Amino acid sequence: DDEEFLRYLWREYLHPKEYEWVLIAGYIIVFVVALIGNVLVCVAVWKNHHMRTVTNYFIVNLSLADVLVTITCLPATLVVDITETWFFGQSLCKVIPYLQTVSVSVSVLTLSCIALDRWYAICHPLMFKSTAKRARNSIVIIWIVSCIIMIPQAIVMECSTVFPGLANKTTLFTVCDERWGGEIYPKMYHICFFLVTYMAPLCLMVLAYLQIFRKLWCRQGIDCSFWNESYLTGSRDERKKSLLSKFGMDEGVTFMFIGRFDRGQKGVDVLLKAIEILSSKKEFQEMRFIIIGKGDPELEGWARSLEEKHGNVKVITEMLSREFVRELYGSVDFVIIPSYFEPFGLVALEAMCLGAIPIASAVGGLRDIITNETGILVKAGDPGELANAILKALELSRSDLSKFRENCKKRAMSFSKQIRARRKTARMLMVVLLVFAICYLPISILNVLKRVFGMFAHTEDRETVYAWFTFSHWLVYANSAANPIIYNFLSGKFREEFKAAFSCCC
Ligand SMILES: CCN(Cc1cccnc1)C(=O)CN(c1ccc(OC)nc1)S(=O)(=O)c1ccccc1C
Repeated sequence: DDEEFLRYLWREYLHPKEYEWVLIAGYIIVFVVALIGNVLVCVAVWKNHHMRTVTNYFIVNLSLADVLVTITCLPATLVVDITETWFFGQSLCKVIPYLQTVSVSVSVLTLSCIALDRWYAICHPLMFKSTAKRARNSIVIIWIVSCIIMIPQAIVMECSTVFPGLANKTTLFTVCDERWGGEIYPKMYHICFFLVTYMAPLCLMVLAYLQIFRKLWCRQGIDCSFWNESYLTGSRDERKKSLLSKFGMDEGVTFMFIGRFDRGQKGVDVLLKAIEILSSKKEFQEMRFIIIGKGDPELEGWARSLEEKHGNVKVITEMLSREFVRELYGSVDFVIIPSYFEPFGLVALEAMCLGAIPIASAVGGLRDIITNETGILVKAGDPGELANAILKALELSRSDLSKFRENCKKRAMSFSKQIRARRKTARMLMVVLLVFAICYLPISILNVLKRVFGMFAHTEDRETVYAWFTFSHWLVYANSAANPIIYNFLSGKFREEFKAAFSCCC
């Protein structure tokens, strides 16, 4: 009667759309999934101390922004897309678009700081001393910048009431939309809006992740299935004696260098000078040197001269197969890596996997790999320091070295594990970036085409354009539901925490 009469009146007022059933269904699904998932992300990182990383701090910030828009903006957007009218008054006409755009800005700047942190950690040779307070300062900056830059958005939003009807106005409708005082202002503002919220951060993040991919996959990594001691037969003593026998050398503490002969990069000049220095001491007779490489013909001549002079020095300018090099690593006592510059100690990791104790310059990746219990670090470029470290290694070799070789093997495996873990994380972040870029493409392009280029002004098919806009709105909100699913599929820690959450209630 009376209650049915009022429902009837709004039905006569509001004209329904044929696709609103799937829109409502999709919004309800995205609402529940985004809410539950992002809440679980937050509680997973907050209640479990193993989740405390800078990346996960940024991920929590992203989930918070997403929860904000899911609770305060998604219902309003659904209602407006269904009814094409603003029922919530003037203040909410300001506030809700402000919250929405602020959350977009927070999201894109959070992804940007994620990309930047990974780039500094991976592509930059240095590392930040601060991790947690760095993330906190970044997050506060992100929110402050986001809230400030979207102030114009809130300023231009206005309620406007339109009175349809020929002569006497019996009905009206209020819309919430941007109010501009000219044709140039919306074009300029929405060009800037597209640049700041979508295009420029996307380009920067794509460049950063290209550099990160190139570093993590093409410039790093060691084939652990090949560089493995399981392929070696017999004990290390037997292999060393067989090696020295085949090389026409007496038994002794065996040092190996492998690399290009150059001046200022791989450091064979430092090694040859250190060998000349050691040649005057009696300990030199207890030592054997295997110098493998090619390059500078003057350094090749110097090395051959040392070989012709000393029976405990052998130089190999021939190209050796990887199986032979693996035999070398698994039988020599020490590998000498006197690089001036060494961004990735690949030789060091390959040698340590096979139990060879590295003696390396403290430069770059060698510093990252080698510790005081897994090798000997020397000042780069100093032949006297290198000779002293070689004498130190001889004195060490007078006793059992097996614990040092085991520490080298464990450290190399652990480093390879870190490399793989960083690869998995970078991959998850790249998927997140790709899904963000897809989810926000339609609305970004449609906003430019409407505001900057003025399309859809006099369109014959306005129903199609309105469907495209409602779809782009929903796709934006579905991004918030998609992120936790991504974390569950591409992160074993998030997956375990989600399983624990869903099991504590079942
Ligand atoms: C200028 C902002 N914009 C363009 C845009 C480009 C890229 C990312 N988000 C929005 C709009 O289309 C408008 N904005 C919007 C609309 C729907 C929606 O669904 C996710 N998200 C944002 S809005 O200004 O916040 C707005 C305006 C009027 C009523 C409600 C809302 C939320």
